[PDB]
Amino acid sequence: DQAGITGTWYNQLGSTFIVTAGADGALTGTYESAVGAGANAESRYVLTGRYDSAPATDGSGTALGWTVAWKNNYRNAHSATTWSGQYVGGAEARINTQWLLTSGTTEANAWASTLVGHDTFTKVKP
Amino acid sequence: DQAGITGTWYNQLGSTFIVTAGADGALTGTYESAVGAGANAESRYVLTGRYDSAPATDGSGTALGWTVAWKNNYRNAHSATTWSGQYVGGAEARINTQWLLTSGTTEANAWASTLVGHDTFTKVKP
Amino acid sequence: QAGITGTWYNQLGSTFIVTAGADGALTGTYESAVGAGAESRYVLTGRYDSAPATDGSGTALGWTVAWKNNYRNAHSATTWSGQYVGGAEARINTQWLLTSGTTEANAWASTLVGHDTFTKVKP
Amino acid sequence: QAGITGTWYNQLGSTFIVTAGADGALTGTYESAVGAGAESRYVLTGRYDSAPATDGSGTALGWTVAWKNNYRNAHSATTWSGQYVGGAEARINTQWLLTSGTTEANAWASTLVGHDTFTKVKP
Repeated sequence: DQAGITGTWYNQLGSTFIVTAGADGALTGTYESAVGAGANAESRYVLTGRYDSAPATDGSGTALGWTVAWKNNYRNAHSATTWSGQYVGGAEARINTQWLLTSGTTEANAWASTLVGHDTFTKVKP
Repeated sequence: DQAGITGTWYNQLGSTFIVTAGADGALTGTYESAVGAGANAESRYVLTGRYDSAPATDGSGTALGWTVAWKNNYRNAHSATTWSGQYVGGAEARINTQWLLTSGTTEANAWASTLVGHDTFTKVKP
Repeated sequence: QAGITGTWYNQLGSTFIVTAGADGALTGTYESAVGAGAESRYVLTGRYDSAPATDGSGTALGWTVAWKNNYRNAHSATTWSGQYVGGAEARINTQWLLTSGTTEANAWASTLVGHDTFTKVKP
Repeated sequence: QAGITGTWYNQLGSTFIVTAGADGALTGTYESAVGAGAESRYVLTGRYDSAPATDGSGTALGWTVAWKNNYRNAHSATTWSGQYVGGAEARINTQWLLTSGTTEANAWASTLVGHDTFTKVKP
């Protein structure tokens, strides 16, 4: 699935996920959020993650995850999102994810530090 | 916080989180889970993530996240966990996280693909 | 309340039959299309915001099912938290937590998380 | 049921007053120590497994609060999903989803997630 995961993906918000899958299980690329703090290189951030480079052959998806820390040369949202999900190959390839967005907070506000949601990615430029 | 995040951390399950924080916001290291599939290099896995390299100075934590794909040279659990959280410095430094563990599944079992939980890390070998 | 009350189906074909009370109560039954196994129906109770914002905001709500009835017991409970969005096709968009009773040693793995979207359109 | 019924406090100093019914109902009131703002108390309803495993497993349960009372409205709802663990110090360990009513454009950011542990020990 190295070839299948590698490429340019869009989620239902119109965010752009540009990723390279390495033979070793590495995910490297850039994430551009259509939404969030400060809503173009201004909106583009480094991501890293991992994927299962030897998935099951029973038609199971390929487990994968990645992180973005919302700091770049222009902007710092003092937060980080992780996406945890699976790649499903085939004619209309998709990545289905759930995510956790954690903000840096004081101890007093730590209860409210984390948003949760779900993003589905496809290769169709929306 | 590069120096503060860098090191060997243990969570409440006795898992071992060995991480290097890079000046650029990179997290690199190894994760050894005390629990899970197959429960020592057998139990040790590659992680990568990101952290906010320029946090707020208002006593806020430092947002960070990382991914493990549960494949190594010995074992493949066809799953991936992401931890999303914040580093809190001081005399008893801690990383507070929530996590998403996604398994590769068939489309029919995808509803049950993802576990959620919370891990707190400190530098105290338990 | 008129909007929320009724028969809803999610993307799995599960059936959510709810009555919204005037003062914020949700009551009814949930039949899951998936998971462990009248005998497939479970009691639900919940709460909703009976006075939502009037700025086109959704209506916040949530409910619980414990997966025990007189025939089956999955020793687990699901809570759905989400919002009702009125319109052409009314929708309830939810995230959910499914916690199983576990030993302390297995409690790290006690809780599944997902997301369900409900519409009144029969599968 | 005897174990679950009573006054619980979480790590934030929030107060959870619950009655466990014989047939799986949770009813009561929740006062949050944190967040938007009798006037600080909110209705809760939920469900619990009234016939848990006897293998030292916890008891699965869940409940909802919609953050509306006669004095305040935060246009939001929290659901807690978790398990009751009996013993020397009984504990309810939970994860929670807090969904706010939003516009469709802000619905990506509608839902906070966290974890609360409750004991009967007064803060």
